[PDB]
Amino acid sequence: AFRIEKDTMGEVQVPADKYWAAQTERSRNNFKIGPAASMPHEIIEAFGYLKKAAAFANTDLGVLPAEKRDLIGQACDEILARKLDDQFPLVIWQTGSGTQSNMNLNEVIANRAHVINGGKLGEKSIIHPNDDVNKSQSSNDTYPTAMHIAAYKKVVEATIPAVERLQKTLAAKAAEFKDVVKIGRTHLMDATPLTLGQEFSGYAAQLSFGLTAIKNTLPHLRQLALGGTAVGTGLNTPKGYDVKVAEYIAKFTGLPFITAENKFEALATHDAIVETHGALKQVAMSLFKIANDIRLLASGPRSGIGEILIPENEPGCSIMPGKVNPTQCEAMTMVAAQVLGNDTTISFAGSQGHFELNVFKPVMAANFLQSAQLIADVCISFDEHCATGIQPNTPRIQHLLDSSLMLVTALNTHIGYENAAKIAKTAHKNGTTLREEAINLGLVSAEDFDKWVVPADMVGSLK
Amino acid sequence: TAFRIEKDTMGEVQVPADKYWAAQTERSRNNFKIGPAASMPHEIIEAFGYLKKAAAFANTDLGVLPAEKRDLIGQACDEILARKLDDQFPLVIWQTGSGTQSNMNLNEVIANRAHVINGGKLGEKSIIHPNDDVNKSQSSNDTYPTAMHIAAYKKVVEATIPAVERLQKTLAAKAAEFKDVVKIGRTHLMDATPLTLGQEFSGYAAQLSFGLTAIKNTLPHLRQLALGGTAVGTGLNTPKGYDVKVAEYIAKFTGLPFITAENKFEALATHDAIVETHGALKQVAMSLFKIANDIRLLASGPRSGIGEILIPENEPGCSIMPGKVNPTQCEAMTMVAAQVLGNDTTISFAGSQGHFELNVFKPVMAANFLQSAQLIADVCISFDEHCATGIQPNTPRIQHLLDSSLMLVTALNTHIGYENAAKIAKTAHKNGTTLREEAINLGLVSAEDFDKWVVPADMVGSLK
Amino acid sequence: AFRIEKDTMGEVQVPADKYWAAQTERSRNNFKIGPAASMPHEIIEAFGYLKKAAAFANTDLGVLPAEKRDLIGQACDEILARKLDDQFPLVIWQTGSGTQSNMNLNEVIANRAHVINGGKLGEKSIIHPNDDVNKSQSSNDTYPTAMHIAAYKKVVEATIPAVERLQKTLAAKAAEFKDVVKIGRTHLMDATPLTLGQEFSGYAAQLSFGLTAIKNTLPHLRQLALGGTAVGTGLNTPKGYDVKVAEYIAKFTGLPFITAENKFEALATHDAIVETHGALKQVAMSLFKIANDIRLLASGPRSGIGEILIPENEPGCSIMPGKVNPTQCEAMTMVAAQVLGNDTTISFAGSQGHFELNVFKPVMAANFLQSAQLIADVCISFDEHCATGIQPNTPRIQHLLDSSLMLVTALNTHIGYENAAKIAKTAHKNGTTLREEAINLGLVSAEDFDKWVVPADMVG
Amino acid sequence: FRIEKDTMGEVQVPADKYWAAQTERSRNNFKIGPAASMPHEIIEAFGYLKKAAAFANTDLGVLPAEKRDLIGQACDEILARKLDDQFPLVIWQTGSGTQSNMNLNEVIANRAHVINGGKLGEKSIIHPNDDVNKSQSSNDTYPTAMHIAAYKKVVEATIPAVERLQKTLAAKAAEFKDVVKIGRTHLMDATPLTLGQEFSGYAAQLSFGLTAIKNTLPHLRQLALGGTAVGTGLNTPKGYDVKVAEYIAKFTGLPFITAENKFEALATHDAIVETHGALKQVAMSLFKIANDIRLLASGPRSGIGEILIPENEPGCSIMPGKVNPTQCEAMTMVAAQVLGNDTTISFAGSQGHFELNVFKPVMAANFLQSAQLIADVCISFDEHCATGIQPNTPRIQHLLDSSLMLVTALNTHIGYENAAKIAKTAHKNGTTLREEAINLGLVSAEDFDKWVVPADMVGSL
Ligand SMILES: O=C(O)/C=C/C(=O)O
Ligand SMILES: O=C(O)/C=C/C(=O)O
Ligand SMILES: O=C(O)/C=C/C(=O)O
Ligand SMILES: O=C(O)/C=C/C(=O)O
Repeated sequence: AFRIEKDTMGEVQVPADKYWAAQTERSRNNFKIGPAASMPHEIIEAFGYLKKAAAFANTDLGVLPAEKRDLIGQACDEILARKLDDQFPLVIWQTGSGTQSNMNLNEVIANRAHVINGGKLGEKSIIHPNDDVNKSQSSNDTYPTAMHIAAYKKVVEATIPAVERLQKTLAAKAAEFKDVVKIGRTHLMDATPLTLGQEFSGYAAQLSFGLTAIKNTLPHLRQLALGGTAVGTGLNTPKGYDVKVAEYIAKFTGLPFITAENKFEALATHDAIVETHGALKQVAMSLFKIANDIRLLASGPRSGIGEILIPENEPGCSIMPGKVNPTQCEAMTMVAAQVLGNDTTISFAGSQGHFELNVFKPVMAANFLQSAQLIADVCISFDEHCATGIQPNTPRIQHLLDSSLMLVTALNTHIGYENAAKIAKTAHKNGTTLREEAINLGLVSAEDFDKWVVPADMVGSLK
Repeated sequence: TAFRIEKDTMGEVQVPADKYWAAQTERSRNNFKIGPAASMPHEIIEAFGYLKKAAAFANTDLGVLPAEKRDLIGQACDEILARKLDDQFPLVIWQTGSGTQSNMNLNEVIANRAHVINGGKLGEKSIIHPNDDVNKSQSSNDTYPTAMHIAAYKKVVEATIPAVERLQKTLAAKAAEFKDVVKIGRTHLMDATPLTLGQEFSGYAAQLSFGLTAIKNTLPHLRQLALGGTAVGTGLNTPKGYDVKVAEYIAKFTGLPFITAENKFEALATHDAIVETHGALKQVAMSLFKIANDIRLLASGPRSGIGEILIPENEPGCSIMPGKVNPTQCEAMTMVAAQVLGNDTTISFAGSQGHFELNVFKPVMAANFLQSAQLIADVCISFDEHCATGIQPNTPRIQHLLDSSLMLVTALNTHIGYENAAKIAKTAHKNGTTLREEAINLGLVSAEDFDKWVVPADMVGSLK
Repeated sequence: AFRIEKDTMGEVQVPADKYWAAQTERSRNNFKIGPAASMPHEIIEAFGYLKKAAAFANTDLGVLPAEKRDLIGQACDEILARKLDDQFPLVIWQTGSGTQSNMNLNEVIANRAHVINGGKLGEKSIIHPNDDVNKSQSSNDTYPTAMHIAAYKKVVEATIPAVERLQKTLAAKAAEFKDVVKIGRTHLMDATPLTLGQEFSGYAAQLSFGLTAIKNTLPHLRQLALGGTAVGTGLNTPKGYDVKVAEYIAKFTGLPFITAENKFEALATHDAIVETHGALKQVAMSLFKIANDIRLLASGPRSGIGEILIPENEPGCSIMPGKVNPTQCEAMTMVAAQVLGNDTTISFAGSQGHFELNVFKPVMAANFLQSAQLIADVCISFDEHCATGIQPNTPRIQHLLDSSLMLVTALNTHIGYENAAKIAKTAHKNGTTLREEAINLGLVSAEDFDKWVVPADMVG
Repeated sequence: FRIEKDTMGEVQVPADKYWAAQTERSRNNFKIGPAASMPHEIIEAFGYLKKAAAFANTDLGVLPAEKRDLIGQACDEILARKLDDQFPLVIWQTGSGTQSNMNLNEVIANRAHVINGGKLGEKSIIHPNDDVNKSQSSNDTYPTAMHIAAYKKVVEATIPAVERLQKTLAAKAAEFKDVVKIGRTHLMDATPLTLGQEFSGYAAQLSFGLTAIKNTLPHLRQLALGGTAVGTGLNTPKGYDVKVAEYIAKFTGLPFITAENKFEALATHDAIVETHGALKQVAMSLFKIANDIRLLASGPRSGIGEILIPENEPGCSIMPGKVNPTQCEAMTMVAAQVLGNDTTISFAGSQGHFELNVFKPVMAANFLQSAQLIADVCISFDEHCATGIQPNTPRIQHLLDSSLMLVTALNTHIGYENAAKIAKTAHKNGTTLREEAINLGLVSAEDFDKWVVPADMVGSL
């Protein structure tokens, strides 16, 4: 069942029930690319905030009647309350400006305003999509505004807290394991001792510098395009609109948005998405390493390293009965893989602006949100279902520590490099302990080796 | 909201009473809340349906599974292939790197659904055991990569290759249709020498021809199925010849020419075949990005750009600039190509990351591969129907830009030398005059020789 | 032609005239990968700084005799003054830790120290390559200290000043072209007016945001691993070594280096290299865009955009006589493409640390240093040879501005979107003017059109 | 300095150099990266194609035999490396590589003049544009240099280096076919396979990667030469395109042909994207294999240590006597480079405009570096690690008998849930599989000893 709606290109059959109009319907038919309604919901939600702020600012500045403001603001409250999700059917792989998603907000708000006000769907709306819902605005400033609201909100409300959660667990464990002495590995080969705390303190540190990197990118992402309209000059905006509309969005979201300092930079680039995604990708590579270590540390339990015990959450294996796997770690390394390709896509798209407009906005949008959501979700899962339950395998730690021929490094400042090297290669060649060959080569007394080669004394400076 | 108690080897689990999945699926659903729910691509669940039926038929032919049990497994698999059990697969991509949780989802749903088919009550342990019967002779470690290769191969020969062929042939037809339209070439974006619009479009059609061969070259590796490798590649716990027998049944049920992998260790420890065929997809993506980007430069304007071609005007371009029309079909294609490039970074990185007997990045690789295959398919169809089939020359515009170009003076090279031909062009440039005036004014060429040697239509081929 | 040197593995035939020893020679023969001596000179230089620092630190802490500090320092002063460049033949593609280059420094300092003291090359050195030159150090903490010193020095002495010089030319051009009204383009299609000034003001702002993104990463990049030794613990360092040695690096380099907060993160990762390189790659994607716009605006001169004129530095074409190309633009887009792939390499390698050490140190070092370098060089080349010489093509600009149908956008707040659309659509189909069709459709008086459709008035 | 002149005016050129005005402008105007970074491999390919051009130009009646011989001699001098200091131009030049095309054109013509008994500082008897560049553009020559140089390096260095490693890994799959070890999945103890079988996997990887590379050669052997300015072959004699490709096959000993479509051949580097894709597939495979061999080799006493590898140098300046899998690191580092090289190449591949892709030098440099590094580290790794790999036999047997997942052998006897009871109880009690199978009475001692045999677990029932 259809009704005819009209745009400046003529007549379009629109599903009779649906609040969208001609432009939303053409796009839904002209971009049959991947799954329906793939435009992020976070982008639509952002549009809810800024269309409502546009309306509010336009009335304060004398270009929209209060009557129309309130109908727009109520239809935006419905979008925000998730009452109209079945009214946003457009894909990511549309016009690169996101014009069709902007007109989807505009047509849905106008037709929904009309029915709120007592009219029939398919009657000329009391609210015009272009002249009223879109007054003072372009797809070219509204879509980048939706991008930064969705991006800033997800990064500060989901991603930073989730990464902070895992950072504090990792720092907690580092503290909890400060007196567990273990064997280091460089190049995967037996090395000198460090505490399990020291190992985890490295991991805690990785996310601390990553959190700082992400925070450093927020001043740029807080800047909103809204007011630059078609090309950044703010043609067709009342004076004060850029500052005023950013105060509404700031009031409505609770987040410290400001108007962009250079609206030509804010339309022709998404350098801010590149900037913040770069830092997300810094954290994804640190996360990869941490997850990879932890499965290596848990490997076995009998014929691997097996120096830690991780929580056992599920049957690991359909054929190998009673096998248990570090499945939280695999989740986290696969998210990290995804984030790095997301960064290729964003970097590539960011370089591809032409003149006044970057037209890679949706794909930049979709990839940034997916990275920020997946980092958030996997740090919560990995913290809950792995990191918090990590315990030492004490006897395994103690065996692999004691077997290291490279405890011989404690001897370096006492007998010199070459004499230390003779002891280790003699023990290796002969199949004996350091302590035997140190004594039998006449290079160290039994009491000096017992005093010097003490792993608990090899996890700090001399004294 | 109602519950029953299922058990696995780790303990009891509350499972939604109405659902056909069991304890392990319910564990995964609650333990891997990462991204949207049910993100594991339907093409993989579709592929598992094919391979699980084949497994049961193979196991029955080699006398290790009773026929009655093969029948019940086949009917539940058939209901998965007919899309009647889509609500019974809620597990995400970002699960165990092996896909063990999705393999158990299939096993559990086939077991319980089979139980109910036969007259049993959901909640009861099934006449068909999830591990000992549905999973007989199999591992997550050979089934998941078998599902990846079935889904990958099917999507490439049924969607992707057909779509790219469709667009290639349109660009070939437009090459033939525009063979006599002479236009100006551009190199480094500056005015150059003549070629036909048809020659320009022949570039585009040839790029997709070399694309189609590059992808087809990758199918030999992709048709190969890990099924029978089991846990580590050795085929532990398989009947003699199960590996070949199950590949025959997967080939028989899909209609596609699948074969058992030459080396099950390569088939479990790597997804080199997925890296291989994605690489070809990314080559096609890079070509398509270029063709699309050419078409928007060629149509740009309509007045203050190049504007040498007219494209179909599909929709209002702009909410604030009234009557603007944009190259939206070109923008969708360039945006997909950018996606396919990240996909390739992701797949190549995961592909390097296998350990000993198993690569545990299988879902991320599968998910990225299928998105690439599917988007390339859809955007090529969208672009063929809504842009390429409708492209026509702006003939007045083309002639103006062709007749303007100072580098028609290149045609003088063989007659008067580079150095004299350059004087003509620097003079005609300084003076705002034509090449012919300054070639005659400077006395470097007669009227008769200029007219003889400087024919745009002759400059589209070898010396005549 | 060869003399005998030994390591803990046995005897090696070393070229008799060279200052290196058994380990360098082994490395030279066993890693025949890429062009000879690929380890970047900046890593060697950084090493020159930190080996001197270590020696000076070791003496103030009473574990190295002053006579041996003096010898080691003189050898290091010779490295720093590029006297010893033919004593370093090892490749990037060696051990993942850079152990072999560490020992290259150790052996050449030790041997050079011997000869400075009055001995002869081939005699046992008065200075030990492990016990003295490498006292209190690992390859594990030295080679990251080398990377950070080289990477910091390059970014603050080369990359940032190059990028700052281009930013300022771009900003001068924004003020220079402040009243030059041109047509906007969105989707490559004719749009509404902005000044050439404003357009360049977007460029200047891009590089202002990039400079901020790079500097934000400098606090992490100035942290030095030196003192972590083998695994991060500072095994076999005197107390306060980590902090005394960073101060000497800082004093000798004149750069704000500090001992790392966490030595296990300093050894097990190169997250500082990933952070900073991410910022270099942001700037790189900004420069691509800017360079691609300038070529698009200069395109033609008769069959393109033609809105700017760029310096003409050279014949552009061996067959098309008199043709001239925007060749600086091309160099800058090619660098940008390099830096994106350098970023894939650094990110990927950055993820592949095991336990207490990332053993990708040189591949991360060489990609990093190339990006900092190529971005500094191309920013200087593009500034000198293109950006400072850009001029408007004013006749062409004006032609292209007054042709634009989307000047009609100016009618929106007066006659609405649908009426403005009917004027632009009608003008486009009939090949007539906006003004003509405004009047033919009865929608705007000729007076109102000429008051309302003013390009100079559409620019904010 | 001497004065040389181009169509733009006078240039002071180093008085002794065979290069001229345009080479000298490039040298001064693109001070980007280290000096003379244009790969020598491109210069060599230029020497082959400039000579083949002269040769074809003479047969087709449009260049005098005298001028052919002077260009051929200069070209043979470039080919044999007598003129490497006559090529001072960087990668980071004009994206067409015109300036390097004009470097070849200026050096051939000045060097031809001195052979013919002229002096540097006279116009050459041989015009760099009209004679050495006759029937040519940078637009077709540079992509011809690229393909010749790419194809040559791949078939003469990369493929043989990869096939040599492939051969060793195959020979090790035989050497070790009867050495039973424990497999790991998820880094966790699994079921047996032979160390032969595991190396069979590594051999299979490089076979597939080499096939993938060889599949891309039919594209890469196609030469742009004859397209000239925009792909039309403006100013080429009829047949020039086929005849010059014949001359190039003959000089090189490789089967080059003229490209089927000169527009594809100028406006794209799709053949580089194609072939480098397959280099990249091989590098990710090599990454996995190098990574496996350091994990298997790890220890000696506190890691896996299931293989011994050749000990080629002291591992560590502070950890005395330590020995590292240094060959594995070089290979994994090379692999990291090839991945990022593939990003650069793919980016540049997308960025052609109208009739010409002007990303040519950066595509070329990145391709040739991947092909050279894959070749160098594959020979180094085969010679200094792969050939000398041996099983650590006592260690293999300890780690094999330790795995609780030998219990898998009991699936088809007692079924999934009973097998898991034994492994879980064993894991819980810190006891042995045998102990607990027997202890719970799910298997007799006699049946267990017959049923749980690692050597019987590396094949089908
Ligand atoms: O939709 C807009 O507001 C703008 C579109 C464009 O610049 O084409
Ligand atoms: O689910 C499986 O069959 C295998 C899992 C594993 O190797 O751990
Ligand atoms: O060269 C070093 O000091 C350390 C090397 C290693 O960990 O093996
Ligand atoms: O150098 C050439 O032959 C071509 C250059 C160009 O097309 O501009």
